[PDB]
Amino acid sequence: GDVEKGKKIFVQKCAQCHTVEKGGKHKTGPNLHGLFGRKTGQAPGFTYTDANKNKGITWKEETLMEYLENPKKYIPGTKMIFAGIKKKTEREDLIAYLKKATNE
Ligand code: HEC
Repeated sequence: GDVEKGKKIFVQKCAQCHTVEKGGKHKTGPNLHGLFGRKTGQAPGFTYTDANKNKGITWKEETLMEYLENPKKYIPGTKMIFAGIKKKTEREDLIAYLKKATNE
């Protein structure tokens, strides 16, 4: 749960299409503020695939751990183009960082 290595993974691997700050803007991928604790496909103003919208699960560490590994497998037909973070640590790191930054 190194929030400090998580941030690197985020910038190196998510920042292209995503913003985590409040008031932050939708890029290719939506803004992730208020992520934790909300259903999938909830960011306002963004245009979700119907999959991402109907997944209907709640984001929190458990569902993230699972999604980051093969997003396409977690939400088949998701417009997000991203293979997944294979190693568990990275995924905990990156989850540590999002729990933090999408809530601050
Ligand atoms: C651009 C090519 C992306 C990269 C790199 C990452 N994500 Fe993304 N993300 C992208 C899109 C276009 C979408 C919506 C896709 C759809 O089918 O609707 C998403 C969605 C997410 C979500 C969904 C959450 C929700 O509100 O439903 C999450 C939690 C998410 N993305 C996180 C995430 C992380 C942590 C990434 C880095 C490893 C990452 N994404 C990469 C576009 C792109």
